[PDB]
Amino acid sequence: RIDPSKLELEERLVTVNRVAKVVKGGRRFRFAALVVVGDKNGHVGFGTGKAQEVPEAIRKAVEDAKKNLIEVPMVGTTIPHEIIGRFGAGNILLKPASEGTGVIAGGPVRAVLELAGVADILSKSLGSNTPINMIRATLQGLSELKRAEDVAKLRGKSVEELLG
RNA sequence: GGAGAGUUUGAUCCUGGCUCAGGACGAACGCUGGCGGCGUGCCUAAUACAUGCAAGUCGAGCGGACAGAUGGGAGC
Repeated sequence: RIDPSKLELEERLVTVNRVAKVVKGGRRFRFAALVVVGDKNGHVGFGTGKAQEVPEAIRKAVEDAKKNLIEVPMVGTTIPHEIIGRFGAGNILLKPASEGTGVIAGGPVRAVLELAGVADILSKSLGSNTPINMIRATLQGLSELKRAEDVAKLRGKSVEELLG
């Protein structure tokens, strides 16, 4: 479901772009921030915010990021299975890793996976490197993940009839 | 066992090349320089080389030699 946002959230930002609109007078600027928000227990989200200022943009981005939250399975502090998330010419593979590796990821992917609470990720972006579409690609790859308990419940099966 | 970033625009998303962050040398150059261990050290002209050595040995295969004096005598 929609994750109700009443938690403690850490809310760090990826980028603020300076973003123009041409009028009869000339260029009129705004600041478009996108901020990733989530506790490190499995709830992530991100949001965009636009204003004339930097801090109001970060305000609106943190609000819209708290609105849309997603869940991620944290099976053994990793992800359950390797997946490619592909939101619109941003394609990012995610492998589970062993317990020592640390989050191996680039900047906004690293922000999603650190604010997810997932600790051991092999990952790589195989597409364009805008932060917005890469964050959408990561959360596409984390929405399509599957729990072994839930897939065992899906196949009319038991967990040990899957895991061995 | 797998990290990306800058740059086409007034602003943006893609495509797209270019550029960077890494590890390596039989490396060289520049600045600098303490030792020890272990390794390596003409990549070029298979260009030309003074000098010194780098393949000799067996007298239990052989003939002749050179010394040598165990005793033997020789001239003062």
